[PDB]
Amino acid sequence: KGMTPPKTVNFKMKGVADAAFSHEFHLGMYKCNECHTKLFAYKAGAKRFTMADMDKGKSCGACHNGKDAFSSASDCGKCHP
Ligand code: HEC
Ligand code: HEC
Ligand code: HEC
Repeated sequence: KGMTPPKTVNFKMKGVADAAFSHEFHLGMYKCNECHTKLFAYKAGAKRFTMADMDKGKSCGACHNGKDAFSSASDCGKCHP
């Protein structure tokens, strides 16, 4: 609650399995300001992005571009368990 990062943030959607983001994992390499507010709001579901947006470097795609981290264009299961 509040400004505390949830261990896991879920993204609901139809068709594909919901996506999941782990603060626990990412906090092992990044500080809050490396993602907030430039990439994400300090509020879940405030702004929704698509896989296409990620392909353009937005949302998860800002890092999951095949160079900084595994591409968001593949490995669907990694983020949609
Ligand atoms: C990028 C790798 C992140 C880092 C580093 C941190 N956060 Fe985060 N946070 C991130 C995402 C992808 C999301 C989900 C956004 C969405 O569209 O749903 C979040 C969300 C939060 C929230 C809101 C949670 C909620 O409303 O239930 C908070 C309060 C939050 N994050 C806090 C936070 C803090 C304080 C961090 C440093 C310890 C931190 N996050 C790092 C991505 C990333
Ligand atoms: C983590 C780096 C991801 C990978 C790899 C894939 N997806 Fe994803 N997807 C992810 C998130 C966090 C979200 C929600 C973002 C938000 O702000 O709501 C999504 C969303 C989708 C959606 C809905 C939007 C759209 O593009 O139509 C679908 C249908 C979806 N994702 C499918 C999908 C498939 C099939 C993937 C492999 C080719 C894939 N995603 C990978 C995070 C990540
Ligand atoms: C850069 C600031 C990142 C943002 C924004 C997001 N992720 Fe990430 N993620 C990043 C790195 C450098 C790594 C490690 C290297 C690699 O390629 O794996 C990761 C890893 C993940 C993982 C796997 C975790 C594990 O158990 O090994 C997942 C499933 C993942 N990232 C998902 C994810 C989603 C859904 C994001 C958008 C909401 C997201 N990441 C943003 C760097 C960054």
